[PDB]
Amino acid sequence: SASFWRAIFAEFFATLFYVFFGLGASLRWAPGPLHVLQVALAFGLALATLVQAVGHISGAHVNPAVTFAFLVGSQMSLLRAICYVVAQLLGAVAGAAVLYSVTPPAVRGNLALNTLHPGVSVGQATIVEIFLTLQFVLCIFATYDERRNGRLGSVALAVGFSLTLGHLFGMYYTGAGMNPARSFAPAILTRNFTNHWVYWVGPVIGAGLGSLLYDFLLFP
Amino acid sequence: SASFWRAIFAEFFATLFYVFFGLGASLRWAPGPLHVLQVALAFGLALATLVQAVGHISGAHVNPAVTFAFLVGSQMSLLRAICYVVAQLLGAVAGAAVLYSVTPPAVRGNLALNTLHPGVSVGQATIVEIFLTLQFVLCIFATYDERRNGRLGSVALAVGFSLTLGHLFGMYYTGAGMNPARSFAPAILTRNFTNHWVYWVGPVIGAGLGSLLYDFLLFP
Amino acid sequence: SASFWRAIFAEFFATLFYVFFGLGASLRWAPGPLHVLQVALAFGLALATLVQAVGHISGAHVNPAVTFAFLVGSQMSLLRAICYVVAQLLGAVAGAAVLYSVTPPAVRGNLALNTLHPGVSVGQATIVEIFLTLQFVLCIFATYDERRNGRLGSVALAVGFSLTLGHLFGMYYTGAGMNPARSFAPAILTRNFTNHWVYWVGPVIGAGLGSLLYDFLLFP
Amino acid sequence: SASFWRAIFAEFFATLFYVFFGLGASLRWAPGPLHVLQVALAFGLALATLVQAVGHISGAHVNPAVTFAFLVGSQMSLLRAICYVVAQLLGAVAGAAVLYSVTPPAVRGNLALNTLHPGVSVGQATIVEIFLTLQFVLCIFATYDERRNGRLGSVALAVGFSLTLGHLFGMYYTGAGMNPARSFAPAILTRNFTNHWVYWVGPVIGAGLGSLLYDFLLFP
Amino acid sequence: SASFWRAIFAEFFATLFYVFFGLGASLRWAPGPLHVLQVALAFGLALATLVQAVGHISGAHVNPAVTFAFLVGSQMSLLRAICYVVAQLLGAVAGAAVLYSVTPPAVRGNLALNTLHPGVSVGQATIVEIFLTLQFVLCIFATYDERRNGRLGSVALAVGFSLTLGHLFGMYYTGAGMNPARSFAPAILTRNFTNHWVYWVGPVIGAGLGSLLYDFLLFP
Amino acid sequence: SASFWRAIFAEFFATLFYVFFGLGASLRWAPGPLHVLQVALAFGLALATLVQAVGHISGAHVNPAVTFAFLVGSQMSLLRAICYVVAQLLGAVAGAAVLYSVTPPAVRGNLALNTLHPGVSVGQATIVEIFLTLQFVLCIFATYDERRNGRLGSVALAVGFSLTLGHLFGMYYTGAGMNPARSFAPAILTRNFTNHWVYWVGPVIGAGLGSLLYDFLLFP
Amino acid sequence: SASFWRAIFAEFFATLFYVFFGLGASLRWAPGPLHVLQVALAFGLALATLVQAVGHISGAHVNPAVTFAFLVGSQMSLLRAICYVVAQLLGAVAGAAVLYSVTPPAVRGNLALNTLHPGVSVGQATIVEIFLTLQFVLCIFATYDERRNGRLGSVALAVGFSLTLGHLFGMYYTGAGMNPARSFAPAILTRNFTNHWVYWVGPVIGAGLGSLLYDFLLFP
Amino acid sequence: SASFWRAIFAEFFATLFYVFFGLGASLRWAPGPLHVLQVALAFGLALATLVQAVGHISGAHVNPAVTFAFLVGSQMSLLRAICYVVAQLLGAVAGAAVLYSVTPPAVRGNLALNTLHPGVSVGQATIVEIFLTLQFVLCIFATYDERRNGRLGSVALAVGFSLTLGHLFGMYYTGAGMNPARSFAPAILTRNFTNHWVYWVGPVIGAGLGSLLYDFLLFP
Ligand SMILES: CCCCCCCCCCCCC/C=C\[C@@H](O)[C@H](COP(=O)([O-])OCC[N+](C)(C)C)NC(=O)CCCCCCCCCCCCCCC
Ligand SMILES: CCCCCCCCCCCCC/C=C\[C@@H](O)[C@H](COP(=O)([O-])OCC[N+](C)(C)C)NC(=O)CCCCCCCCCCCCCCC
Ligand SMILES: CCCCCCCCCCCCC/C=C\[C@@H](O)[C@H](COP(=O)([O-])OCC[N+](C)(C)C)NC(=O)CCCCCCCCCCCCCCC
Ligand SMILES: CCCCCCCCCCCCC/C=C\[C@@H](O)[C@H](COP(=O)([O-])OCC[N+](C)(C)C)NC(=O)CCCCCCCCCCCCCCC
Ligand SMILES: CCCCCCCCCCCCC/C=C\[C@@H](O)[C@H](COP(=O)([O-])OCC[N+](C)(C)C)NC(=O)CCCCCCCCCCCCCCC
Ligand SMILES: CCCCCCCCCCCCC/C=C\[C@@H](O)[C@H](COP(=O)([O-])OCC[N+](C)(C)C)NC(=O)CCCCCCCCCCCCCCC
Repeated sequence: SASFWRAIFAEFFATLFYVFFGLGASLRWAPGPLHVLQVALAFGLALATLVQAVGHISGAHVNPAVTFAFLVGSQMSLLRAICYVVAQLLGAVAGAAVLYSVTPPAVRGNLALNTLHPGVSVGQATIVEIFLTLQFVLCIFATYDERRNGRLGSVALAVGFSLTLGHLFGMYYTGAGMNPARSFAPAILTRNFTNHWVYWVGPVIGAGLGSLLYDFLLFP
Repeated sequence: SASFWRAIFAEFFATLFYVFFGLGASLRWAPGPLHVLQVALAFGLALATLVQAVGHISGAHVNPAVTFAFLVGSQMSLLRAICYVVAQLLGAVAGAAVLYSVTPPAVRGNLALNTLHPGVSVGQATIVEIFLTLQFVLCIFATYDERRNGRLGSVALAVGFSLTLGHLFGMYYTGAGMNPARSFAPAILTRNFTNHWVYWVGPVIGAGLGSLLYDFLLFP
Repeated sequence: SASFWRAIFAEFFATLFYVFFGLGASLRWAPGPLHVLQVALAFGLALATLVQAVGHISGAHVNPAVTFAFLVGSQMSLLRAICYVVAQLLGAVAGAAVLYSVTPPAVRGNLALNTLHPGVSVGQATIVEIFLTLQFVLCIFATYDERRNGRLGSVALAVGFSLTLGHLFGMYYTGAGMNPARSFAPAILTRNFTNHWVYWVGPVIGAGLGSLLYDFLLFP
Repeated sequence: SASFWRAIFAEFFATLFYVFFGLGASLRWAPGPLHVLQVALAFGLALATLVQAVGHISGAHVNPAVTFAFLVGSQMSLLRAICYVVAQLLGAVAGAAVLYSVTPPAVRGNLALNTLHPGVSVGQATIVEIFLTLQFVLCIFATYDERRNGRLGSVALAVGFSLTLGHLFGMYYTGAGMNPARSFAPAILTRNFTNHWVYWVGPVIGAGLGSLLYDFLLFP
Repeated sequence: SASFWRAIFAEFFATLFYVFFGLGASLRWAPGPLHVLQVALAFGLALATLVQAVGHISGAHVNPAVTFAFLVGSQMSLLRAICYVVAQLLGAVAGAAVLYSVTPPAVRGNLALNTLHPGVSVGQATIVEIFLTLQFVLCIFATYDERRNGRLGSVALAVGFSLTLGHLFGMYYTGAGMNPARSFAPAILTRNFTNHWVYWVGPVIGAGLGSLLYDFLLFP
Repeated sequence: SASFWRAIFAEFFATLFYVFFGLGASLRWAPGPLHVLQVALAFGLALATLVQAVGHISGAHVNPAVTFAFLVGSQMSLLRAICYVVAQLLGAVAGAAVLYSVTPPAVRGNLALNTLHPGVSVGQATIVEIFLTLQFVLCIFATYDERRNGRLGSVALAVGFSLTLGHLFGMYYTGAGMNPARSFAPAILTRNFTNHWVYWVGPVIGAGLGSLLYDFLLFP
Repeated sequence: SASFWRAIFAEFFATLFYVFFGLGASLRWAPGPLHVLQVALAFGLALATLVQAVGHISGAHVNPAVTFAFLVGSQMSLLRAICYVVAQLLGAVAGAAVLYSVTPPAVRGNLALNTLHPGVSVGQATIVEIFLTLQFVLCIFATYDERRNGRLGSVALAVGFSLTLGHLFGMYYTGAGMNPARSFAPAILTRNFTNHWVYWVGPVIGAGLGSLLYDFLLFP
Repeated sequence: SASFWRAIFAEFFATLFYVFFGLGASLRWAPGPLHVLQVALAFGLALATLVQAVGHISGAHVNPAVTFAFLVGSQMSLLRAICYVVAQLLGAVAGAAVLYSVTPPAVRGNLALNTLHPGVSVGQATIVEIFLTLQFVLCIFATYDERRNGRLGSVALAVGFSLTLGHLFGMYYTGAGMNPARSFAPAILTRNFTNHWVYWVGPVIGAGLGSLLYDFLLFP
């Protein structure tokens, strides 16, 4: 099972770097010009380079929702799916842990914790997180799919830009927590789980809907 | 006709998400730093991920002008063209409806309504909207074309960047309403159709000119 | 000679739109947040969509320097090279003319005229314009080249990003006038040719050096 | 050995332009809106166009760490590795020298010198520089690798975006000196080597770890 | 009645300049950095210089609410109060008329029309306008009062800063229309009276409450 | 005791408006350009107009620390001091209550709650709050003092600018909570008293030190 | 005539410093956040400190228009008026000359030359400059007037804030050239007198109207 | 000599707070929007509140140059002048020491050290520092002077605004180090005395020239 564990470490390392570079760029070094575009591209380019790296071996899910979507899409065994989520959660905490150690406390903040924007209820926040992950999973499933007569497009860049779009929209509502592991890492390290179920229920449903809309309403 | 209706739902869903993520990022959460670059990339990355998703099944037109261009380009029957526009219009309203329900009223604004900039007449606004959609259709037609000895380039990223360019230029004039469905959704939900014909006449002509310049003056 | 004139109109139209969307985004609608990144991507995405459109028929030079480089690179007859430059110059003026007609006079400014930054001498400005066009031509020649065992990369996106890089650097010095036609259009329409030779000598030399460094010091 | 020296000049020229356009965009023409996103894309698009140019002949390492990684990865002889580093260091100094000559002294500053952010110790700065170069080398090694059944993606754009990500994160800590040559050029020309070993130890270790994690823990 | 009419022209001219310089600075020449602080000081310094000019002859009310407050405070006859309001309304329209003639149409906008912010109901907007004018009248009444043993403070600067405070707070809600004449001028010249009663009911009540809280609960 | 209770209502109303206009301007309507200067002037101009209004009757303390300082300075009986603090606390809650009712929930946030900046310990935060209130009380005591041969200066403007200075410095550390009532109002209405003792211990000590440094080390 | 020449040197020195600190702050060190508020306060605080310095001896006119207004107001002999204008013009050139020598050429620009904004005709620019100087002279005449029963207000701060208001409004139109000497200094040192008569005709008329409106329609 | 030492402690404490609040606001918490206006008002309002506090007892010099000017102006004995400078220097170090202890190391930076801007030579920097302190001393001497028939103006606000003007202009050149004590405090605590003589020679000469221009060329 050498090819199995190498993918688990790939999911561990890539999620570590995804959270490290993702949360790190999200750290408010400045209350100055709008960080939304910078952070959105950071998460996107982070996912783009990691899919380009470990995408051929683990799929570069780096997201319990994404792993949940392939589990729903019947493209991964239950066991491997639990293995990825643990590796993603364990890696996300590690990435935010190293980030906590290298970042000065004045700019660590709440470690880029996904908090609900004022005026955004948990019901509205859940729907936003559903649609954020729905399009994201839809893009992943349509991009990772090998069934098409055409042959064009970069996989890592298309999926990363879908994540960038999710942050260009969702950062104002929920901080764009389209990744339960990315949401779990600052919560576990700051002892703040306020409305944290939104960042699990939302993306998981959005992953399931994106896994279902594609498999039976877009490409049977 | 299973392959027919699946494309209609694809045009419905993708236009829904195109307007949801497009108008949502356009919502002025802040009168702060310039949102033009953020919104332009949002619309572009929104169209990029949707072409990457439903582009193989419906073409990912998500634009009555774009559907009008292929109708002019004789690459789609009249019936299917009317089906797409209804699906696009119905989907755009739905996307802006969900956006209205998840966005707090303080940041909904006019729901990112395409309004004419002061000092920009309806004649100047129409021309801007023509050239915005002309290059956009030109890019789509040159990108969706299968007739070339070369084999390179990502389809979804080229078309999305053409839409981004249109917003990098047209947002100052007309809000860059290169999509009558994207323009119809906030107008129907805010009861504001001021100069709304500009966002239909403009893109439709620009679509026809782009469909004609390509088919008979660029690639006969 | 049907295939000949269709490329001339392609060079005319694309340069028209290159200047229209390029200069238009460069128009200072606001002295607010830094426009450099917005304008740099605008010119780049403008060139990217135009190469994606008319690149298969005229090469999408839209630049007398670029046409000069292929003339130096012996990949185009003298006659066709003069035809392109006239079409580029004539198209650039037309693009800036339409832009002048659709843009309100309060935001037309000097029509995005390439002016030398204070403290930047004409000798320093020439060198900057040389290096701006040198890398730009180097990217074009390496990208348009068909001689390589590998097969990857998007042509239109690589060349457009090279132009974006040139504006990310050169806009502070000379406004990044890496295109004599783009520099000629506002000069002819504003009656301001101050230091205008810099935007011809600079890019032409940079085009020749880029055409020479590639053909005899990079890929013989 | 004609194919050998042509790669050395390629590493010399490309590093010259990498530092010229990289440091030049990093020059604080304005203490205004956040330059991080602009500079990050500048370095990335600079590396993207140079890989697109001289990548087929020298690999477009333009980085002693990257050359060190391939030396560790056993994909380059020791001799050629020393040749590249000298060409990179010599080219970086030349690029910053020309930049010094064309940039007015008021905006040269410290020539974009990689300085440690306050509150960031040399130990934290080293780790940040390790992870910056680790993912960067990981992306390069996974992208330059010819061993995969799939066939998609643009090489120059994936590696440049990895460098952009490194600056989107590392510019706040160390200025994102993921290139000892890019760090050596302003240090040698400003007589300021404060904490300069961090920008050599950091990237070199990060290059070795990225060269090792890929070759024996990701793709044996 | 020479001393009477000279005060009427003073109220006419000063309100003309108050609206001219007030609305003019409020004109969105740029969607860039936050204009709230600039506009708030503009209205304040406008009122400060006008009180310094015509304050000794008409009181420099330049506000139907302020004139209403002194009418409530029994410090002005009914007739003179109607004379001021007509002079203020007539002057405000004239000031916005000259501003319309000297400002290019691209930056006139809606002529700085006091519009209700999204999510701010007419009931909330009325209360904000009450408190804006309440403190403003309180400051005016306490400053114009001659009954105190102390002798210090600049009258024109204290009242202008109270108006500045009202815009520092109220511009986000209602545009800080603490002056029915300032609100009437763009409404009458743009044919837009949407929620215009809020900018009359609000300030008038706030003027009456400020005239009552001072005369019988602060200084009997 | 008519002159007694009228001062209590003055302390109630002015603190209500101080918190209403103070917290309201502090409400993050935009994560855009730096709000520090806007908020600092808002609190200052708020205190300036209120001292200009109710300063002759209650002293316009609107701050339990300021009332504590005069209690320490032996210029106010214990009873009246407790009366003011209750009126200030009761008024502050009322001001933030009305602000909560008129402000949309999307821009209410945490109601401008004084939170400690990351990296600022409670010991450092206390000292900052001491020095913020120390200079503030020093300015108040030196300004309210009637013992000097000179006769110049505006009282309300000098004290308000001292509060502005405190926010120009202290907003980055503790949000500049130089007023326990201003700090108590959002805490009691948001159920968040995290580190709230810092905003009481800090200002009270700073008030006592400022009351002591002036009375026995500056003006005996 | 010792008291005469000391006022001439006062007008020479103060205008020198008015232009030095005024134009210097207007020098675009950064195309970043809006400089209008910074420059407006700079000119205002510059005039405020100079009136506080040399106002008791020369009146601190530092403006040919202001000197023209007192010449119209019959408060100064013709001879002394010509003496001031020469001293102001000579001093303004000297102030901009020293500024030229101490400011690096990269940030000197056009030496803060009053240029007409695009879309602002010379007729509209003249009217703006009239109203800018009209209120400014009105404030000066009402502030320098000794005929009033009241006794309050700071002279230097009221006049400086009137100049600040003029720049808060006029900088977008004409750069707020309310001072022909301030407009003459960069024009004579840059050899650029384009539309320079606007900055003489405008302020002089505005000075005459302000000198007439005050003397015969405001305070006979 | 009780009245003597109380002024020394006043100069010690006020300079401590002047540097504490002055340098603290100058600390770059954010590389965002332009801090020049914020810092300029901070130093000004800091000096304004301190003159309002300890101005009646020590003069609130808080500046070795200002103390040097009164020593030149023959308004203070040599001994008292040395006493003030030691108290100012000792107090400045203490203020920056407390600031160092309360500010997190990530935002301490170089403790707001007055460094020369690139392209500004030590000769140009000296002249700028001369004119910065010259007008500042001129304002102080004209404001502290008791010889005038008029009676108006606030002393503390006029002098603080003169310091604000000096920072509105001088911060771009030298950081506006118009106070050798303010310049000495971060230099002694950061071990960085690069070009530190400029911040002593400059202000001292500017103080002497301002002390001489006033006493013998403005008010004999
Ligand atoms: C909060 C709690 C967190 C707890 C975190 C604990 C993480 C522990 C992770 C343990 C993973 C252990 C994996 C070990 C072996 C597996 O690979 C598994 C064993 O197989 P088997 O049953 O012995 O044989 C069947 C395979 N084959 C090919 C021989 C037929 N699969 C493989 O063979 C693949 C081997 C891949 C080896 C990669 C080794 C990397 C070592 C890096 C060391 C770095 C040290 C750094 C110190 C500072
Ligand atoms: C400031 C001064 C500016 C002056 C600008 C003047 C621009 C004038 C441009 C004139 C170009 C004229 C091109 C005419 C024909 C050429 O294509 C040339 C002729 O060839 P030949 O010698 O007759 O035959 C040998 C070819 N073949 C295939 C038949 C063997 N080549 C071709 O055949 C290719 C034909 C492509 C035709 C494209 C027609 C587009 C028409 C669009 C009209 C739009 C009107 C809009 C009004 C508002
Ligand atoms: C939309 C409709 C808008 C209509 C706007 C119409 C505005 C018309 C304003 C008319 C105001 C007329 C005021 C006329 C005289 C009053 O001063 C009134 C008369 O008094 P009485 O009954 O004759 O005598 C009892 C006074 N006394 C001292 C003699 C005992 N009071 C005075 O005496 C005060 C006189 C102040 C005169 C100021 C004259 C300024 C003239 C400026 C002309 C500018 C022309 C510009 C052309 C381009
Ligand atoms: C969370 C719990 C919050 C509880 C908040 C409760 C706040 C209740 C405040 C009650 C204050 C009551 C003050 C009443 C009278 C005092 O002025 C006190 C009595 O004196 P005495 O012992 O009867 O006579 C000795 C005085 N003299 C001159 C006659 C010799 N002092 C005075 O005389 C001064 C009178 C000042 C009266 C101001 C009346 C304002 C009324 C405004 C009503 C607004 C209603 C709005 C409804 C929507
Ligand atoms: C582009 C061409 C620019 C040309 C610029 C030329 C500027 C030349 C300015 C010359 C002003 C000359 C002023 C000379 C004297 C006047 O004060 C005039 C003479 O009066 P009178 O007729 O001799 O006597 C009747 C007066 N009293 C009291 C004695 C009864 N009035 C006075 O008395 C007031 C005297 C005030 C003297 C101030 C002297 C400052 C000297 C500063 C020197 C600095 C040198 C720096 C070198 C680097
Ligand atoms: C890096 C090296 C830094 C060294 C810093 C050392 C700073 C030391 C400062 C010492 C100042 C000593 C001042 C002592 C007394 C003077 O006031 C001097 C003596 O006069 P004389 O010769 O005894 O009598 C002639 C006066 N009279 C009226 C009685 C006729 N003048 C006075 O009388 C004015 C007295 C004012 C006293 C203010 C006492 C404040 C004490 C605050 C203590 C705070 C402790 C905090 C601990 C944490």
